[PDB]
Amino acid sequence: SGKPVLHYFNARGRMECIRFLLAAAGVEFDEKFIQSPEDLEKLKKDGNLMFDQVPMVEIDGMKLAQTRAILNYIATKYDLYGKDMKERALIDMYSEGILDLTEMIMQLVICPPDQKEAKTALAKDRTKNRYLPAFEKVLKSHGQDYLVGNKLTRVDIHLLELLLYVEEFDASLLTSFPLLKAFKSRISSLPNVKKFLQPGSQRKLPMDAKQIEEARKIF
Amino acid sequence: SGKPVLHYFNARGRMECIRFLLAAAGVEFDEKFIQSPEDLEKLKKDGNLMFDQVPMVEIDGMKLAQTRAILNYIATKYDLYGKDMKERALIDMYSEGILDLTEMIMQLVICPPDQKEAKTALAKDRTKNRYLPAFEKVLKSHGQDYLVGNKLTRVDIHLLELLLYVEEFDASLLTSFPLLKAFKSRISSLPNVKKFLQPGSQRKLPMDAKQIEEARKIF
Ligand SMILES: N[C@@H](CCC(=O)N[C@@H](CS(=O)(=O)O)C(=O)NCC(=O)O)C(=O)O
Ligand SMILES: N[C@@H](CCC(=O)N[C@@H](CS(=O)(=O)O)C(=O)NCC(=O)O)C(=O)O
Repeated sequence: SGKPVLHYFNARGRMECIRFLLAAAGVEFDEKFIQSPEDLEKLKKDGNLMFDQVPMVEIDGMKLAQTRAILNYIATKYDLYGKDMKERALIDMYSEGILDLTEMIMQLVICPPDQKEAKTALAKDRTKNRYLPAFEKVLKSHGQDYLVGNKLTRVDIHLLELLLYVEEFDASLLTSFPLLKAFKSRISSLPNVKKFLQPGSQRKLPMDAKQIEEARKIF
Repeated sequence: SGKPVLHYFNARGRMECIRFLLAAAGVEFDEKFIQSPEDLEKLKKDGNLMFDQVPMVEIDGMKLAQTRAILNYIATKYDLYGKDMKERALIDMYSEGILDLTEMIMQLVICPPDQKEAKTALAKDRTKNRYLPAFEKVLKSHGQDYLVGNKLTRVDIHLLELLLYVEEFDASLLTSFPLLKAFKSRISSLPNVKKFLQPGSQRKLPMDAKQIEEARKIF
């Protein structure tokens, strides 16, 4: 089989979603954490990062970089990419909006302190008046347990991850989304997911303060 | 067949790549240009933008939003997405780095004037010391006319588009990349592409000044 090698900083960043996807597929993986600028330079020196950047996953003989390229690949091979040409349109259109808000939130602990409060208000607004209603809409439309195809797919995992971050951001934002709430429980309960959520796994912690400082050396 | 409907501002923005892809596939499309905040509000009011945003293409009965979702869909249906599960890894990993630099350049005519010169220097550096060598590497590795699978795919089109923007940015940056140069000629010469490049097509003009101002009302 071969255990994929993920290269990244000891942080969620962009690799987090990849970690989540792999674990959900029940595929064990090895990681090499970039801990020093040296590590990174050495990494680049090897000529294995197509654009001198990470994420980069060694898998099936490829040195696949680019978050979406990696995820996309993993999704197909582990049948987490739906049944056909239209389901993926849905999955695709559902994952990107999920990526959007994710970044939106990320920014919060990265922006000029002078403007945090305002960005946060926007993020909350967006979260509850744009994103959540959208996904909730999707669930309410078919009443089935999975977002697409009534079969587990990558967005289900992606949605879970986002919901977990929204819960870390402002938990009250999720209290008016029943099906989403229920969804979170369901997906979280999946054996693979549960294991990953259990402490002692490759899931990385949220950043800020402690992590903000460590970023101020390499990330 | 049905002619897809693309909703967007009268600008390249994020839809440009979609326009390029469609034309390359020889698929005619209709567009409804967002010309007034009203237009946009009305557009949103209809409840057809999953996240209240555009790009959004009506196609095959879907109101598909999300740039990458749309492109991805178009690529598969018009067989511009390679032969298999590994070629797309390549295509994927090649399109995103192409999207990266694109945005990088975009920023130039959007950043605080105080810092343009510096960002531009970085963009030029990146262009010629990171991106171009990468794609050039890909071409030099197999000597065939297409980047992947020796068959025309979406990245070929995406690469062309980027090269055209790099040519608009700083043409001298392309003079040390033979195969890229040749590639540009080849792809540009493709009947579908040529037509699109010919004036009087749906290809949008670059922004700034004239366009900067018009953005200051809606975009
Ligand atoms: N589009 C890339 C972005 C990757 C990226 O920006 N990588 C950064 C690090 S981080 O922002 O993700 O932390 C990097 O490797 N930068 C190092 C370099 O470019 O030399 C992706 O999604 O994979
Ligand atoms: N991730 C989306 C981004 C789309 C986006 O940001 N759309 C903006 C307009 S633009 O930045 O592309 O010009 C929008 O519709 N904003 C209106 C709104 O959000 O209400 C995509 O790639 O499709």
